[PDB]
Amino acid sequence: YEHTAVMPNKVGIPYKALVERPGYAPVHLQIQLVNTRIIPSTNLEYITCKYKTKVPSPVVKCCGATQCTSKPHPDYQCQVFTGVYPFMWGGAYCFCDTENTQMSEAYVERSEECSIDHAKAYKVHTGTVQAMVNITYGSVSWRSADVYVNGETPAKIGDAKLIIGPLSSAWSPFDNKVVVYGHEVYNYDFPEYGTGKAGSFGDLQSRTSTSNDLYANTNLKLQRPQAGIVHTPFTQAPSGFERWKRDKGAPLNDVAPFGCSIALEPLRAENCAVGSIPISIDIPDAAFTRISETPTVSDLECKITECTYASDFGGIATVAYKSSKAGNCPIHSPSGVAVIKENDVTLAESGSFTFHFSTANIHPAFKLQVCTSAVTCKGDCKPPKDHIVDYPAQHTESFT
Amino acid sequence: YEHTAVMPNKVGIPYKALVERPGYAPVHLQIQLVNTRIIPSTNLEYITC
Repeated sequence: YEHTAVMPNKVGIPYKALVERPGYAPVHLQIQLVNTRIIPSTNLEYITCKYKTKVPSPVVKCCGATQCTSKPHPDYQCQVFTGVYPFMWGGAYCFCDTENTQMSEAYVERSEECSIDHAKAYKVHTGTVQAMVNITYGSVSWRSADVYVNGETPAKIGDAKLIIGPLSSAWSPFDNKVVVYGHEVYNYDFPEYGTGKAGSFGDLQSRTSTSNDLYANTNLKLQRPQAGIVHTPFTQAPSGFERWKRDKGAPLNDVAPFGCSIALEPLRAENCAVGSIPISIDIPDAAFTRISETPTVSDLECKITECTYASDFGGIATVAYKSSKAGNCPIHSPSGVAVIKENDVTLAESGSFTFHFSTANIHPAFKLQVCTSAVTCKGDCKPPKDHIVDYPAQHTESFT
Repeated sequence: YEHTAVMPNKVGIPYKALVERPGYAPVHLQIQLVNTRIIPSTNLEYITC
């Protein structure tokens, strides 16, 4: 009875399949893939952020030169300068007039915002998708368990053992190269660590926040201070993190395909509705009811009464139930034409009980399996009027 | 279900149409045009006496 089932990847709607175990009473499913969070394999390549030209205070030798050296600070720009007369609080102070030397030095450093407000590149591989699958199973009526997709993983949470996927729809909405910012995720071809052109994205490129080493192509060019005054002309491109916040591109949670949402959290891409998942469950046999205890319902009749050719469960149909015992009777349309809101219907001794459903074909000729009794609920449906609210329960469009 | 209906202009009698909304139970109308007062556009030109 290990109920294999191909199953559409779509998040917010149950998939009430039916266990046709030969010998005992069938049992309905209710498989709602409440989430499709993905979490691909990734690598933190480098944080970037806007620089801060945290200038070390220049040297001023008063009569003669002060040769600079290339200190190992990131992008340590330093250039000796002569021909000053530095006004500092008493007019000038160095008594020479051309031998007055000024050595300006400036290096690039991570902002304090780099720790917290920072873009973040990644080389993104495929990884392994997940889900908090609820099944309000059978008469168990509950399990809300986190699972995987790889087609040999069980998750014995509740009582049922369930194996999912691998899904066929391998579209990772993440590209190979991704930039990430706070919550807005950008599938951007970041240039690389160690290379980013100044002004362009990644002018600062630190491996992480702690990493004292980095790559700072900022085109930081010191110029001589003017007219014998102490200061430090640092001529520099404002960061490619400054832009990339107001001349950027749009976020993947606003431009992705096939229906995904995003988080700066394990780097999941939630709820990506695409393709199918070959899902298979091993039910606990204890949860089964033996066949000789559920009422046999045959010699019945089914008919629509007001079929709504729609998404919400507007389709209805009375069923002239013709039972033997009285009790519950799980139901399902093995044809995917009709999706039913009721998993189970209570029965007195051969009464009648309408259920709700939804279809996509004008003439819904769908079988209905009322606990081992098939029936065609043939009829005709009506279009609605009022179509602006969230996503459907029908999801069965085909040739009609 | 915005129930369009051509409807005879006649005052003192209801017009009990029926709402055939696909999906829910229909509902009857009872439209009685109790009055057809007109009030055209006019102009006081002159009193006489």
